[PDB]
Amino acid sequence: SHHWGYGKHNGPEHWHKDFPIAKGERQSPVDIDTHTAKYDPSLKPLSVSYDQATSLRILNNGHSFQVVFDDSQDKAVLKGGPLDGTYRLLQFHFHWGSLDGQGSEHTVDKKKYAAELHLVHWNTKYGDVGKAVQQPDGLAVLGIFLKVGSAKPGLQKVVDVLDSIKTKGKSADFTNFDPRGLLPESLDYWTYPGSLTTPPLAECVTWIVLKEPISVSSEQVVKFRKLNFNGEGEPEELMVDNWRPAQPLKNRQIKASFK
Ligand SMILES: [Zn+2]
Repeated sequence: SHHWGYGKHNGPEHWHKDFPIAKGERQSPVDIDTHTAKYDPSLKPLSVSYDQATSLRILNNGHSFQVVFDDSQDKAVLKGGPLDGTYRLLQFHFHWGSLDGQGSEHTVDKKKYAAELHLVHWNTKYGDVGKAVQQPDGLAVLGIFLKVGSAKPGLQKVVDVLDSIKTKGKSADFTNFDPRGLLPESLDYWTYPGSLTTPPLAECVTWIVLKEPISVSSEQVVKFRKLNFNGEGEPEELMVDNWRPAQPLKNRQIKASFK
């Protein structure tokens, strides 16, 4: 135990000691009970504007890998849906399992998906992400489920560089990556107020979870599972099962954009 992770001695059941908000009133992820979520005709269609996105780097950050974007202008922005104002894309990352029957953070009628993609955006009215994480409407995370079947062609560029970032601290140039290639057809979604799913567990996120999963191939997710939690020179621990389980809903309402 010590610095946080996903292991027996430092995983999700330990996080509350360093981050007491772990037991807070609006923690994430949650189970999405599809029959209880209420269709809200007042919600808007989600506006996902990624045409001008500028990817920078790909990084193994010890807990996942992330692709980072230039967020110094309104290039790649999320608006509409449940959101007021404009949210800039900062990065995306994934959570995944050791086997295909677990890996997602959100669940749908208790179903776990093989993985979950998070595209993290911050509200421009707070000026920078560090300020945004201190606000209840600071961040919008677009969550997308992954199931195993056919390959996702738009993911392959990511998959093919993972061998260059095997261990914690490694990064690589990752320019000209188009995150539109990671999106499903439909933008139908569920939304609720929640939190970051990792330390610091800040209660600053409007969650937007797409109903339609993307399909990835077994070869694609196998390459995720070859990443290491450990740094180079340390005992090899596969980066798998880097997901937080569902947390209590606590009288929050999950709303559906669709009937
Ligand atoms: Zn995440």
